[PDB]
Amino acid sequence: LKIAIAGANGRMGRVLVEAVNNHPDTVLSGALEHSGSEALGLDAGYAVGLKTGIAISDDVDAVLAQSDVLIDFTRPEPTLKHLQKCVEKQVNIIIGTTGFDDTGKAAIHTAAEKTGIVFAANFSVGVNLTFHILDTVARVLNEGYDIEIIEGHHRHKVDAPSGTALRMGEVIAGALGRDLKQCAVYGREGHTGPRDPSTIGFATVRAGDIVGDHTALFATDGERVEITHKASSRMTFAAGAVRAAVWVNGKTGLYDMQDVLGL
Amino acid sequence: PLKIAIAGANGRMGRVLVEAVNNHPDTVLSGALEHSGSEALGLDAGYAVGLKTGIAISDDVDAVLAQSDVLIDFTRPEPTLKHLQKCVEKQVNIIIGTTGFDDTGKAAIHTAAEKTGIVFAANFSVGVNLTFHILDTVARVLNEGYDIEIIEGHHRHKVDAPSGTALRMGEVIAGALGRDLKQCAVYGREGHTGPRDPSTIGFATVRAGDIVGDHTALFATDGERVEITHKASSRMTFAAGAVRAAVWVNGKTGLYDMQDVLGLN
Amino acid sequence: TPLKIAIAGANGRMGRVLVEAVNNHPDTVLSGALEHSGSEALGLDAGYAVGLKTGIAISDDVDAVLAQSDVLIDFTRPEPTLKHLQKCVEKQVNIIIGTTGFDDTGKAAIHTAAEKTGIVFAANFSVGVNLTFHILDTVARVLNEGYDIEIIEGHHRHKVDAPSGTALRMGEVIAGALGRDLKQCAVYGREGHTGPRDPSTIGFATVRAGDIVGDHTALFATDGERVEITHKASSRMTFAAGAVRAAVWVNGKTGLYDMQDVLGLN
Amino acid sequence: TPLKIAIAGANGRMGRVLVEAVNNHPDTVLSGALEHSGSEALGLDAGYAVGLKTGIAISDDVDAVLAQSDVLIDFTRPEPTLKHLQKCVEKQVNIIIGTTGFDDTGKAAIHTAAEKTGIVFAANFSVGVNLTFHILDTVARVLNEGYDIEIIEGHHRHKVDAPSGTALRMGEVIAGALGRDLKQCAVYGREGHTGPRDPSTIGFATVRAGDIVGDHTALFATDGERVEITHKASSRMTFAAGAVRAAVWVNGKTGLYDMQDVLGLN
Repeated sequence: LKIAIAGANGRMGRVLVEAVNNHPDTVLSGALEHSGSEALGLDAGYAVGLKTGIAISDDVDAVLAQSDVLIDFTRPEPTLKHLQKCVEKQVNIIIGTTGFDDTGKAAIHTAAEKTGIVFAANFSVGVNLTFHILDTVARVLNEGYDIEIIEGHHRHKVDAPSGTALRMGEVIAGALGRDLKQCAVYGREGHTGPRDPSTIGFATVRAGDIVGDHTALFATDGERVEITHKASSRMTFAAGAVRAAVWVNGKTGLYDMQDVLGL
Repeated sequence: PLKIAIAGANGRMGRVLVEAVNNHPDTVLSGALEHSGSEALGLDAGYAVGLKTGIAISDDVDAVLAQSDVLIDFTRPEPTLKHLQKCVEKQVNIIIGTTGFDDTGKAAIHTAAEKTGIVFAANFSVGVNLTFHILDTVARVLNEGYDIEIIEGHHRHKVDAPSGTALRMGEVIAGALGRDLKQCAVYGREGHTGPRDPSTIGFATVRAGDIVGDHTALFATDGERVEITHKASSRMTFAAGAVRAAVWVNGKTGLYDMQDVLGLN
Repeated sequence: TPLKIAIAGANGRMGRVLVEAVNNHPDTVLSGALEHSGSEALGLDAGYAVGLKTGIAISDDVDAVLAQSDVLIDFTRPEPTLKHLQKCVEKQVNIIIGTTGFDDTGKAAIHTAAEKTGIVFAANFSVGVNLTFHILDTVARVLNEGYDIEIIEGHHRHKVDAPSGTALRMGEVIAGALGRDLKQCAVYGREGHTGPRDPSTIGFATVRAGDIVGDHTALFATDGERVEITHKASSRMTFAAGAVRAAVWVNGKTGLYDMQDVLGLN
Repeated sequence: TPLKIAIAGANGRMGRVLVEAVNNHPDTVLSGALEHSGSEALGLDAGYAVGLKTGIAISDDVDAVLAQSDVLIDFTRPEPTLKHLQKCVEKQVNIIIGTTGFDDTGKAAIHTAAEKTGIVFAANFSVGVNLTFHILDTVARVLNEGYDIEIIEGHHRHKVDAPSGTALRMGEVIAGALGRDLKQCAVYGREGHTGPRDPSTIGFATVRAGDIVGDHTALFATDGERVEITHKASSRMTFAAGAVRAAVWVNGKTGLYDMQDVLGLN
């Protein structure tokens, strides 16, 4: 199966090149980038230490006609432009880009009538499984358990808490009939007093080169239940994106990552 | 508010059950049994736990069960089977946390369950029973290319390795992946082991200090790790589950277990 | 031959664990069990609620009990402790002070009493927490360039202050070793666009949940590795066992000491 | 001002991280990049894959790297390193030797070469692992009565030997401090009725899974608490950062040293 990778020289895109090689039902077809990046006219797998056999291109027109699926983990605005050409050639698209416009969301809904799209904020199999299970854990442990979300990332991370940590909070709040904006706590200083049963606490660590560590804690008199996900590199997201690409065998419509996983 | 009797009220596990009944909003302590010739007969049930329950520690099974909706029993098989017959007689429900019944004893509980409501379970922790359920889901989703390890920690006095819990976790994961536990389990690694076989379910056991019971199921692949963890802080884990089972079964007939109590059917 | 130990506040939560700690230690025996007069527990055996037959009755007679004792262990309040301290000086008995919240006048009275008796006065009696403070000094000095420092901490829901006295003291040891000021460089939570982390920052992440006795971790992180120094308390026995060890240690000594002296880390 | 550092085997996995380590240190500068005789990447920029512009073409000519360099870092095999050492001694240059598993003749060759030049020869280059070994000595001596010792270790699925060289070395430091023999008191697994654990046992729990670089924890446990000392490796940068630090440290020394000397732990 022929897969194209957008932003092929960027940090995420190089891992996607390795992910296509690792997966058997897949082989590498395209490699797009920005018009003007030094990337152009080099082997896609040269960064990772393979012989890709394909040149990094800046031809959205040419490349999409050969490839069956496109994967995009780039900046949001070029993605809508990439989406438009992908509709035309009857080609599937996996959208990894997050932090997206409200009018932009409607463009993907409309584009889903023409071809198959898997739209998700996080592409890890483990993180998506964690979201599902937190729903079950929250419902069973719904009286007398204190909920905390502990999270660790590298020193360069700008936003706290992560999109993942907040999404974990939304699943737990939604299952317990709470509002996250009303009952979240992001830090503790001084006499925080007795903890309110309704609170969902967020403890955030920013240090070193941590890829992304997330734990959801449920605590009561007698026990603690912890659901933890730990990312070792960006390969976690790439492996899930390639799996989502395999999953769309000509399918049409919009899918969450929960659909590929069967949840 | 539901009236609860505690068997073995002066024992370590009975004292935690007195606190568990107090802590729960829907329950109140109505009786506290101990054997005849206990040094604690006549004393308030909460004497060593800072509570004035207003209930004297008794050996009168007849009088105490007449004032009670549910009996919670973590004692021994012979006294439990004796309590079970008086529970059938009075129409009291019974939470059986006692272990080591034979096949005759188990049959007696099955027969008694036609007349009254029973929750009979090997483990009463809410979190451990929930963990068993989730591992089934986690194993099926992560069934290709994830290495499975069960890490476990207990106090120095623990005789069996791995724990009943750790082995039961292994059985749920093996059963979901179509593997056989006897043939693919590994309990240690020493020397030149070689590369790990994908099919192996490894067990790492820690025996140290005063650890009540720490269990983790690890799923690892290239790129990530998923850990499902349970940590027990004291005996309150089992008491709080038993009190929840008492609330659940009130006014029912039949035999149930923790899977029924937590709605995981 | 055995060391004779008296326990103040013997019916309180801390006093009950100290009765077990004195029993557990091979070369100590319980000699007395004090409580205030009009306690509900006067007359009863010291071990009544912990399953022991110690053979000593819970008393309110400070004079009579200290006459039969080598050491007193006191985790009560400052006014009763200062009253006990005066009787300890009079009867030539050592004292282990686990009590907090003294005045400067109370603190001066402990210094003066230490000319005449042996005293171990410490904020924390855990062996492992006191050891942790010491090694963080070494770890901070070696890992002084390019390591981000975070202090992660977890306690039960009823705990009032964040971060704990322990967590802040960990921060003070690390800041002191790196020539930083904790008031200037601490961060207690993160929300929104925090930006990139400043190299000087000492971050504090605090968890409040369930019945956690006290979990503390000091994290040192850089490109390539992570070093974690962690202490986990399972119960109050951590403090009791250290206090009993301080009692054994100070026997036959005079002067003022702390846990650093008991553990040989000075 | 900055120190001139040369890198051997710059296209190999370890050398790529070393190029990034040389940049990331503020007062070190890349001077050269040596490679084996007749490599497939001569002529290309040294930081060609590691993402920065070194301005240096990859060479396989010993001469350029030996000259106009203050220090050489070598993580190759026994054969090339002894040949590099001969040229390094001749040109008055320091060397950081990161190769492991020397021959007995090769170890003697390093000893006499250290009479003319500065050498840092060490089995592990991680700052955190070497610091862990030091601290375990202190922790074991303080926690020598009534604490159960366990060593928990986790590595990737491809790791052949259990436990790791690091895990066993941790065990040797703890055993040596407690006057125990590791061969006599180690336990590597538990199955069946293990019974109530012997106080003298040092247990080893080994995890083999996924892509774990190397996680090591030393646990000390008693009634009431737990002390954990943990080291976690994120990548090969762990070793590279220590090698560059060793290079800075040997900035005008002559002789044989190891990481204990670099970190001031004597």
